[PDB]
Amino acid sequence: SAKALIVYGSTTGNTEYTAETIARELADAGYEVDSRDAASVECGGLFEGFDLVLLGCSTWGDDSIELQDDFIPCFDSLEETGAQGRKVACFGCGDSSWEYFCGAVDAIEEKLKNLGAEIVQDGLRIDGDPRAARDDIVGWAHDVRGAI
Ligand SMILES: Cc1cc2nc3c(=O)[nH]c(=O)nc-3n(C[C@H](O)[C@H](O)[C@H](O)COP(=O)(O)O)c2cc1C
Repeated sequence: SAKALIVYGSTTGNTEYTAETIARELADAGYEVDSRDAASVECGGLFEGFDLVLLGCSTWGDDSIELQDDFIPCFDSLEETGAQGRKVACFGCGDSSWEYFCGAVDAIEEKLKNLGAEIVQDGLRIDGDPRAARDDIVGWAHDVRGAI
């Protein structure tokens, strides 16, 4: 039960760094971690074979909440990923200047719940430079593991 998948959408590298930091925490704890940029993934059956799935996505949109571009395809086809009964947790980078702070996390969590996933922890929301939030990221990964 030690297979973890991380799929992230990141344009300026912040959610990518966050994914790398989570991946190391899980691997140190004994998980076999498969980290993938959402740009590279196929949506059909994406979660197959994984005991834990972590989804990272930054938030965009001129005057609406939009997901990072590379994440949109598998969000649109999230019902084909194998999320039913899957343990999942979400993370994302954003900027609290925006009212809908890390709103992509809300959109992904709400759809996952409809699709029957088990959300193992409330999503991690990072403001600004994620390197300045490293302790929060490591602690969240620790807490996700402890809620399995
Ligand atoms: C047009 C635009 C819209 C944005 N909208 C939001 C937003 O609604 N909520 C939020 O938290 N951050 C918003 N941001 C901030 C980005 O999510 C932030 O730059 C983040 O660090 C990017 O993460 P990434 O490098 O992983 O893509 C917006 C940024 C831009 C340029």
